[PDB]
Amino acid sequence: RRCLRRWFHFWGAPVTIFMGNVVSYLLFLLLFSRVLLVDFQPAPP
Amino acid sequence: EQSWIPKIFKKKTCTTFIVTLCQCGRPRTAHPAVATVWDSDAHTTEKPTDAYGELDFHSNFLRLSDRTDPAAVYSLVTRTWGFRAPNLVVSVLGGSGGPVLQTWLQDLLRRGLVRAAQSTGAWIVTGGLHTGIGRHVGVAVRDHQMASTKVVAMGVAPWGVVRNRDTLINPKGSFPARYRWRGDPEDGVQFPLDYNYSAFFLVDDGTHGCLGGENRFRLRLESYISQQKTGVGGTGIDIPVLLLLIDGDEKMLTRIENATQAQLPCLLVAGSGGAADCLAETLEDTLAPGSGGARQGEARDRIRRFFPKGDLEVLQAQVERIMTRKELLTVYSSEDGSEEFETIVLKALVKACGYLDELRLAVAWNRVDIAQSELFRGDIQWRSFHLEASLMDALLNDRPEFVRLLISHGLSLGHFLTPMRLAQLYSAAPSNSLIRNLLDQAPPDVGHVLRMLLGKMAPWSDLLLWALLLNRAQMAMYFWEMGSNAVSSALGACLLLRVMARLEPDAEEAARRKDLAFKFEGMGVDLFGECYRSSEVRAARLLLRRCPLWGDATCLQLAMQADARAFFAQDGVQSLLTQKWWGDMASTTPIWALVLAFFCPPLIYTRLITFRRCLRRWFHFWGAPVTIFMGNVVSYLLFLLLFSRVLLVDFQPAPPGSLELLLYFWAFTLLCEELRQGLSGSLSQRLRLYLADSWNQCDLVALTCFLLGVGCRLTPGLYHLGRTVLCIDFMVFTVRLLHIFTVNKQLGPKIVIVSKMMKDVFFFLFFLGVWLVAYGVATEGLLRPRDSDFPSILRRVFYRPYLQIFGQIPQEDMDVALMEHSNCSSEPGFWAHPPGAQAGTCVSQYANWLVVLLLVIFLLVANILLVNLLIAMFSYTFGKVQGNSDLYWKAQRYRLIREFHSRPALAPPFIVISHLRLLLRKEAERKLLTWESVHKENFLLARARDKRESDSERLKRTSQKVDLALKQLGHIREYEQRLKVLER
Amino acid sequence: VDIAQSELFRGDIQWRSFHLEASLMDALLNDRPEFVRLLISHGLSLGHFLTPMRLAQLYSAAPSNSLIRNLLDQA
Amino acid sequence: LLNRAQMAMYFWEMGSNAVSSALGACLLLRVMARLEPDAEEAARRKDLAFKFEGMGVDLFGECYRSSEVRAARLLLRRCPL
Amino acid sequence: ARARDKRESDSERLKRTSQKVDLALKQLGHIREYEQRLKVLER
Repeated sequence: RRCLRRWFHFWGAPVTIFMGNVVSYLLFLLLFSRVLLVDFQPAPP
Repeated sequence: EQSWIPKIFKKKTCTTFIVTLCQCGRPRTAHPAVATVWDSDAHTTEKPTDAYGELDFHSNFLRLSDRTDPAAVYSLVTRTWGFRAPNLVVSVLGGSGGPVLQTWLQDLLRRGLVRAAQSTGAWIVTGGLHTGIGRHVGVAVRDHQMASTKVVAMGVAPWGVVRNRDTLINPKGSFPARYRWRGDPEDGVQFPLDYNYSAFFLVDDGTHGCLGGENRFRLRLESYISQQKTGVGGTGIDIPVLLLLIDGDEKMLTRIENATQAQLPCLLVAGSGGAADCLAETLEDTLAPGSGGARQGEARDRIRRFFPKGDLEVLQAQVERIMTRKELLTVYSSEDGSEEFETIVLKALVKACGYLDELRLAVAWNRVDIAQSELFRGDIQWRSFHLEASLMDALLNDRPEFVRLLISHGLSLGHFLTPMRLAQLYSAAPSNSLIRNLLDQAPPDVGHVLRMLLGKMAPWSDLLLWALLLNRAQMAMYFWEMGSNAVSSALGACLLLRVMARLEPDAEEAARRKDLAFKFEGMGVDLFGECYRSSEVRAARLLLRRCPLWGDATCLQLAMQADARAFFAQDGVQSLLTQKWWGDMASTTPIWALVLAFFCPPLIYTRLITFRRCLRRWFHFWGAPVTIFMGNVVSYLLFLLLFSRVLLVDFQPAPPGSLELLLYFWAFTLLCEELRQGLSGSLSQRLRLYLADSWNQCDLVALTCFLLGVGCRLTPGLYHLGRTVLCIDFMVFTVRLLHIFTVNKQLGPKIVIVSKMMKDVFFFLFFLGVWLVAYGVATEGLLRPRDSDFPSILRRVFYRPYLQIFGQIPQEDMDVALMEHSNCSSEPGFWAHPPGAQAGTCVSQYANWLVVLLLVIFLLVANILLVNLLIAMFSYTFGKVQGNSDLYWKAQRYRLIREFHSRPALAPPFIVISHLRLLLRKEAERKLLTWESVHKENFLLARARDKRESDSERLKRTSQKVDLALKQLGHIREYEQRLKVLER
Repeated sequence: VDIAQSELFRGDIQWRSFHLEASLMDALLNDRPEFVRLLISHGLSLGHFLTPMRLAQLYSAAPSNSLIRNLLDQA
Repeated sequence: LLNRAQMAMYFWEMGSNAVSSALGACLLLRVMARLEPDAEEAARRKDLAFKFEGMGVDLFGECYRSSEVRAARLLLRRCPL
Repeated sequence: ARARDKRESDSERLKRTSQKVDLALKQLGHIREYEQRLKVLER
């Protein structure tokens, strides 16, 4: 399918993989910060 | 590439056979089962060829039948095989009995023939075999090529004589080919192909070996090639084809007779041997007396040629037929080995033709020296049409050396250039070219093309325009030197080349146009510099004058639109711009003097400012761009002061007072002035250009927030939001003071450099942002404050670490040793109470030595390492971009000065009056051109003299002179030795 | 090289295929870049010249304790 | 392999693959330079490698400016030799 | 192009001029010997 080929072309490009990883890493740091500052407690995780 | 070759070219097989051994040469047993006197047409059948391909010893080869149309062959060589069209074809005949030739003969081939063929880009068509004259030509080509530090030679050989025919046979095609020319057996039945030749034509006649089967095809090919025209279609002359004969035999006299019947010049080498000197002596007889001359030919045939066929009258009859067309025959005068081949060829060609002209032949080849000698011949008189026809050939074929020489020999360009002549020149656009496509979209109709490119903005001017469009760099160079307008033409050429460079589909071509544009821009700089230093006043009149030929626009307009930064960077242009900046007042007027006159209008009539007469002086002062700039600067500062007073004091929730209404009216006139600039600077296209500029974007933002803020303050519930927008709005308005002061020479370059520094700032922010997140979160996580409110967390993570860079370190908020210990929190651990309000109610004491350590590391990395790194990057960037930024501002200076010239003289607070007024609504020139032209010739002469006196040119001239000494010395040695032997 | 150039340029003298082949090895083994260029330009077929026996001799020219020689010995 | 700089120069000019050969020659010379016991010889191999790398730069630059598309196909193509 | 640039370089032209001058000197020396011998023989 031409639509499927275009879909894989966009998400298979190195730049979009780089952008996807950068966005994911920033979200990971935000989750890490939220857990450390607030969600961390002596209670079980 | 190989698909159509078997389709059009037909190989020939024996088919029916007549005899064991057939008369066709094939074995009688080795024949098809279907198989008086053997006939090539009757006894053979035609099948698609199976030997086409490229040889590797790369050289091309092909198998073709004798009865083949030469037109298909010529198209294959010129287009498919990539060989260039020949400017000359030398058909080197020759029997050359014995593997070794006379020393002068081999000298003539290597020094006279091959050198001439390489110089004129000619073709050499001999038998493509390692025997006879073919080997001697091949070694001559190889010997010259090695010593030259490539000649194109074609070989026409009969199939059935080539050694190792089988390895070449491949019906699909053999693009790589393996051949063996070092075969151990040595027999005269078959010969190998010569490795020096570039292309081969294995003519097939269904024979397993014979000589002379390719003569019919070879003669047809030479005759057809002589019918083609040299270069750019039919404009050029017919391709000259001549036959060179060395020695020979009885069969070769038949070849000469056939060539003359085909109207082909023949060049006979005197003293070569039999079948060549026989015709040379016959030509030497010329108008021999009738008595005692008839028997001379018969005796000469027996004397020169071999005894067989001498008694037979066919030889004498054939020679008699040869002399019937003796106008085509010339004899190579030995002249003790003249080796001056090209001149003898020219004499042979012009004599044979009896239209073709000697000058056209020189233009057809790339030999300027031949044309120089022909033109310098005082005895020969040249007609006007002789120069006119030759000049077109140089112009169409892009020969800059010839057109310069032809013009210098008293050629009237005015009568030469005609609309029919001009149409042919523009028809020379090569295939898919930018000019060709524009002409197709657009009689040449060139005027329509120029208007679309430039946008509405003398034979020499037309030729310069033609050369620029076709990207003939050297031709455009020559035409500019002979033009009347030069400074405007140089800038106009730059605009045309640069705008067409943006439209170039090929990146390689666009580089050439940009390269040529840089040359034209430089010469406009050098020429104006020479003109300026002689007379500043006359040079100024040159720039502001309107050149009617280009667009009736000044040179400054052309330079500004062509982005000629180098043209604006010279002192002459900058000094003129400063003079236009000050208007009628002198450029040396002190700034403080201008300020005093501005505040005191009566002072302008006194003598402190140097320039109805009183009314004219009044309008001169207030109409000058500098006073308009000063009036706008003073008005803008007053606007900011009024804006500040309204914001800080006069702003109230009550309906607007008198001062606020004045501010609204003041801002309204500012919007009108900004709108007026955008309108006059294609409504849709103008709006796109206006929004593109970054400075216009901030201006649009500034007025947008003002409209939003004013609306909010009038709404009863949005008073607080109204002030907040205006407070930010004042920031945008104050920033615009930088844009206003871009014109000033002291602050202009510096403001432009600041923009180039933004890349370094963004890197510092990214590095600082990463470090702030890492340190801020870790410190907050270790402290674990009990407030933990989201705004409070953000402040302690980003705001507090940020302020520590600038010396605000709250030790009492992060150090346990400073705060007091308390049991505030019920959660297990040890806690201390910070004294700060936003530091949190309590913080953990568990590992505060790490919190202190992190602060030490943070201060080192941020306050020292990061800040000092940015200083290093700022210093490096400032040094790099200093030169380019200065050039950019200098180019931009003219646009800013011109903009202030069109602005109303009234201040923005009073500009509503001017806006309302805007609504409801020679012999000296020729002398200036002559003065410009005189400086151009002096500038060009100095450039030529410097090149001639350059060390490289003296070395070149000494080398050539030494060559002439060597030729003279060698002649002396030969002459002295011969004379000494003769006198002994 | 000039002597070889004059000898090769002599049109009267005819050179056999093995005459060029034997000479070309001598230039190759003795590291004479000027000669091999000249010999190749005079219609020498490199395809027939290079043989595994011919190739073996070329690699045998590694000078005494050389890096290639030690690697060949280990191989 | 025998570090004949001028001979390796001539053979590269007559070869079919040139851009790949120039880079391949650089890899071979540099890797064998690391294995050289003599420091003087290792310098000569590194010197010859720099010459081959430059010509690969000059040759590709000439190829690129004529046709970017064809030059691109040259780099990503696999050289079997 | 590389070969042509080297050939047209100033150093190469100087080298070629030097060799050509040498060939002139050899030719000139032969002329002097030949002219003197012929003049003596013809006298």
